[PDB]
Amino acid sequence: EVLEVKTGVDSITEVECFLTPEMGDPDEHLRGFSKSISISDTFESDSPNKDMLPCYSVARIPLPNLNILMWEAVTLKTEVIGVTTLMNVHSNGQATHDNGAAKPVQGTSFHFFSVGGEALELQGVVFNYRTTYPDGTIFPKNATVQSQVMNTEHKAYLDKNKAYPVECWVPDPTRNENTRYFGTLTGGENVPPVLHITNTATTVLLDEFGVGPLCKGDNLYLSAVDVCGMFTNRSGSQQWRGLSRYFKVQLRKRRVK
Amino acid sequence: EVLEVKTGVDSITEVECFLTPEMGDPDEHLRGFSKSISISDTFESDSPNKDMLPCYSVARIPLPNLNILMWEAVTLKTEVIGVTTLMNVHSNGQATHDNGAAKPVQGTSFHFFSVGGEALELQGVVFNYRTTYPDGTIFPKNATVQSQVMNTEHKAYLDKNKAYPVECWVPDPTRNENTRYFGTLTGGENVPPVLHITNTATTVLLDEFGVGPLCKGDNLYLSAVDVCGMFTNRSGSQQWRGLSRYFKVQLRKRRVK
Amino acid sequence: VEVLEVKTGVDSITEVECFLTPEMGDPDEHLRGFSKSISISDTFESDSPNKDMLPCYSVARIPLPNLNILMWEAVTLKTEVIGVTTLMNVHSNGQATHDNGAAKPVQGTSFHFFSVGGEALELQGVVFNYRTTYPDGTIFPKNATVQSQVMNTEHKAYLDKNKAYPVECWVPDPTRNENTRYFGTLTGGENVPPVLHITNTATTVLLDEFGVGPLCKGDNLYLSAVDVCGMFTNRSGSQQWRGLSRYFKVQLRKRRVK
Amino acid sequence: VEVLEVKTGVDSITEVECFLTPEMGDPDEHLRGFSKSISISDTFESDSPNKDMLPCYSVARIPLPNLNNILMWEAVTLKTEVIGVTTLMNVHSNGQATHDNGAAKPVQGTSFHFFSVGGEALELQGVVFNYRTTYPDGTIFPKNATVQSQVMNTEHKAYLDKNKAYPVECWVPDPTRNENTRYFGTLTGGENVPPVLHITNTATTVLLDEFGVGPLCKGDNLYLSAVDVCGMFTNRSGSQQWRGLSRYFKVQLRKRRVK
Amino acid sequence: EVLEVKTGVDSITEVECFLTPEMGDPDEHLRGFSKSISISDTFESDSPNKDMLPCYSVARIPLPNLNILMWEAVTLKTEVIGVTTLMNVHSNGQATHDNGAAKPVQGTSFHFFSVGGEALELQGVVFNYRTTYPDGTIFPKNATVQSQVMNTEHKAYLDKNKAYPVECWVPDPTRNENTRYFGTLTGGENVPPVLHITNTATTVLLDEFGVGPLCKGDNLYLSAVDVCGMFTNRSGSQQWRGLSRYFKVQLRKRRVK
Ligand SMILES: [K+]
Ligand SMILES: [K+]
Ligand SMILES: [K+]
Ligand SMILES: [K+]
Ligand SMILES: [K+]
Repeated sequence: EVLEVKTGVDSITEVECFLTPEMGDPDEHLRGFSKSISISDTFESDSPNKDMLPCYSVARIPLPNLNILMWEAVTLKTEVIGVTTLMNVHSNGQATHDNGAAKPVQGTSFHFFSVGGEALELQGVVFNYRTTYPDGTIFPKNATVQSQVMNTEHKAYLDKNKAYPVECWVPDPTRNENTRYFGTLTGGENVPPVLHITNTATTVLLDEFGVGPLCKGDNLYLSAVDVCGMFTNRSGSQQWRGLSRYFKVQLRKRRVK
Repeated sequence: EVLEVKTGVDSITEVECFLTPEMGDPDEHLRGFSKSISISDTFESDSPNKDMLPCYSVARIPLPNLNILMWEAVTLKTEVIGVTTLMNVHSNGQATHDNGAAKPVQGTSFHFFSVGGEALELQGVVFNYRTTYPDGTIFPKNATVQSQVMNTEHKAYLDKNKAYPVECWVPDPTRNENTRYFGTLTGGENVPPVLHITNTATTVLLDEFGVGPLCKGDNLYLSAVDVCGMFTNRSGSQQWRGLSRYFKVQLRKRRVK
Repeated sequence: VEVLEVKTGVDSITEVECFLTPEMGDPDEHLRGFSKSISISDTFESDSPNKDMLPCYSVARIPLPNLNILMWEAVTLKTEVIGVTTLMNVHSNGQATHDNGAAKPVQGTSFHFFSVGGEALELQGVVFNYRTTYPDGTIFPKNATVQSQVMNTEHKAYLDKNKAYPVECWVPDPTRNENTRYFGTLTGGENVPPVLHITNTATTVLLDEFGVGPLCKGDNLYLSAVDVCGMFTNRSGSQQWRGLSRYFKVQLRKRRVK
Repeated sequence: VEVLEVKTGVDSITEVECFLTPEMGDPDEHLRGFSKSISISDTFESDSPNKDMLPCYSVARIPLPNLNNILMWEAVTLKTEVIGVTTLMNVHSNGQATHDNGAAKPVQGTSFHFFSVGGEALELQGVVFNYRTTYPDGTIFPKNATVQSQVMNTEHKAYLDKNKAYPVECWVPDPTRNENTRYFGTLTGGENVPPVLHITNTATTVLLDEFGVGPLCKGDNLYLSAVDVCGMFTNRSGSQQWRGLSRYFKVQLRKRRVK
Repeated sequence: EVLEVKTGVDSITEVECFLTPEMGDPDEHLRGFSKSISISDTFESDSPNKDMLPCYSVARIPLPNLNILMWEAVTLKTEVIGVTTLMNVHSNGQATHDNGAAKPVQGTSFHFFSVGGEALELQGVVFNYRTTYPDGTIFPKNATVQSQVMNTEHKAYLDKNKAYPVECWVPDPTRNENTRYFGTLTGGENVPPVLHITNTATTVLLDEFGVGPLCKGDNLYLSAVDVCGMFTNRSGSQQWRGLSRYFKVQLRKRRVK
């Protein structure tokens, strides 16, 4: 039972932070990148290296202690940080043609963010059920061929940063009543990134009943993926490249029964 | 004669489910994929195997037993499940260029969904009237050259899963008064998938008179196609890849005369 | 004519539902919905396309319930391209995209066009190349000059015959068509992907800025269409236009006029 | 100019309907609507395009019913359309096959679709890709160009006051002027970009500013301007020519009293 | 405390100007272009010359002295100047194919503008932390591998024209309360420019409380980047090409406490 919003100067708070991308970080110089992408010969032999696998980002943000009142998330401003880095087409890249600049970051992207009053709820789905996910990651267990389309056994919480690979988990549309999530997968090997920035855009997080995510235990959960595409090295080897995401959330106190 | 909506706590219900894709499933490891695509050498000799043909998906969901009242479908939330699986560019694929990642799923897609109070009504249309559709599928019978543009003999109901090939049937626009349907064919051999996910988007199913689909015999019909594109293996052979679709439908009791 | 009040009551509304088949050229008994393979002339001077290679506009004249002054006024339209999923047949006599791949799908230049009017669609002729010889059996801009490549006001016609007016040399005349509503999109490029949407939830309102729809002269409704979806490439590389049928549902009401 | 009330009554409205032909260069007696085939200089300093290779702005000055209280015709709405979009379906004439046995490559690549309605000539600012480009006799071009002309040289001010004379590539609408004109344009670059051309008789553009006032026609003349470079046509040899189309305009005007 | 707006003839003013692009200007004939782009052999050896690096544009515009009253920026009209120069495909470019016209300007673009009552606040982010930025530029200092995703040390003000390289700075979303900024990075090596011009479009600069940027010390700050793409010359070498941006801003006097 959601009751009235509290008013007064004391009745609002805001959270501001950024989430770093978790692309794999294959050495001490390659934060924000994955390891070079290799191709297994068969579905059966697919055994991706941990450093080759982008993972979901998550932060649990403690809010001011309330107690029954709960913090309600009302608005979000969000932004991908560092979009102009993609203008570095002069570093270790592959010339597009003789004497040309380096091919820029392009290809498959996944841009995703969520705000909730509890951990994002995940459903596991795998491209290839015979993929062996590596030690150090949290992945769909006991996968069967049905896991390639929908296996309801694969339920998890996004409760650990740099652990849940992007490719084998999505938000669970059968749950997540207390989260708002948004994402876009743009495929193709050459697809161009299109990255917009502005400080004038706000997303309202209220549902159809005028209620936003309610923060259980006075914690706010923010999640993100910003795989921007792949960087191609001079040899032609490709690595995922990601960027950080800014969040600013405005919250208000709501009485509940 | 549609009369008033019933109110009270007892007067609403919801259906939540998913429909798996039916892409052909050529072996025990390839759920969600078709058989590799082969090309006939003439129009006359076109004779696709069943496991090479994506089919429409359908589920008929029983609703709480009534009785006249009928359940009226009012809103829909829907989502393609497992969009991030398309980031697996590391297995059984063909490098985009020397030393690159595997070419991702791309090319022709068809994303389609419908919600109705009875089976989706279909009209048959064929690319090539001399195509021999295989045993175990339901296809336009007695096809003539006119069937390549419009032959009104080809009427059917989507009343069996894993049976009506996508390529030879479409929703019948002369019927379907009691269904709401939505589809997009995106062609081209290289077209990139663009897949959005969110739990914040609702489609209203009411017609211009404020009336949604009315569920005959207390059954709700959900139909879907989500052919995402084709997967290319190292040799260049291509197979369709599909994903499951989530549905959540809100219904209310309506009195009719 | 002064437009006066709309008539009401059960008897005052009617609806037309039909489909228009595409007229792509139909080069043999097996190839309804396709054109003949496209050949390229050596020079502008020698351009002489065969009739079976030229998509034409589709038109249907639909008789309405007899009136009488009352006229039927067309108010709304639902329309849809029929058979969009046929483009998923990439296993039939096509050219593989690469070694061992599926066939190249239908793609490239498309023209999707529809109109609803109370009289024939009015056409203006414009030619890519004024030296093109349009074939016997078509209706085309006559006495074409070099100015016909940009605008020659002599080239006026009515879309009054099916499978006769080639798409490439006629467009709706923007100086006329007061009693028609028309809509079209040319999407060019040899590789451009079709994007075809279907739904039974979309309605176009046909009323002008004064609240008046097309008024059906002689109790006839005119429907016109083109749905050239792109080109099909066969094994040899030869290309043919492929078209699809278009569904129309029009709601009409009786309107009194002076 | 104080803008006062609109006149009403049957006498107080008029309309202009016309078309503007494209001015692509017209290199011979058979090639109206096309430019000469494009050739490329070997250095910036030797860029010297021939007039027939250069698309120019189109303009028409349309006399209105004579009015002279001071009354002026006020342009209120516009309907506009590119004429002949389906000509781009001729892929069977003197073209270059896309692949063995294929149809001809259609018109594609860089396009500029532009139109304006004003109560006086469109005001232009000159900007050049390369300041050492020598524009040819019979065109009007930025004079005394310097290297700063490649980004902004305020000396280069002109009026679009002559048809088939102002090359498209070295002039744009001057955003520091044009108070009495409404203009709209889109440059879509790339050598392979597909034309996307929409036609309909159901679309109207309102020409009123934020104060409810449309272009006011000085001396009872209405100025219409356009460019509709649709892309390039590729001949069998590979040589490329710009192809343009005409533009239809219908403008509704009303009488407005001014002080 | 923002109080009432002043009214009357004297209470408004406007700024109209243009900002030239700062692409590098490698010689006396190449204003608006960068130096040809060269590619470093390794990430470690990336050492771009200043004339190869586009920089942010900025103008500080003095307003009529007020003193408490401040000028408040309310509306913006803006336009890229010279869009039709991209139609010069006859000036030492590289033919698209034998006998063809020159390839036009295409590939990565960044179009950005801002209006504020103080300098644009910047956050440094680098593609490659081992890039050595050149003398004469202002760049992220003490860069570490963390600078590739987010290093909060890299804070700056856009306070000097032709000095802050585009590729290593973005607007800081954690600041800029008194600025409105808007930008789009469109990547890919072949992406077509799409440039719209009109004198009929206005952007409102008021925030959700009805308050525009407030001009501290009676100065208005305008900033821009309009990298349109790369020009490829006959040799295959590629250079950035930029264009100027027009600004017209309307301001009103606002009382504050
Ligand atoms: K494995
Ligand atoms: K057969
Ligand atoms: K001829
Ligand atoms: K010169
Ligand atoms: K270095």
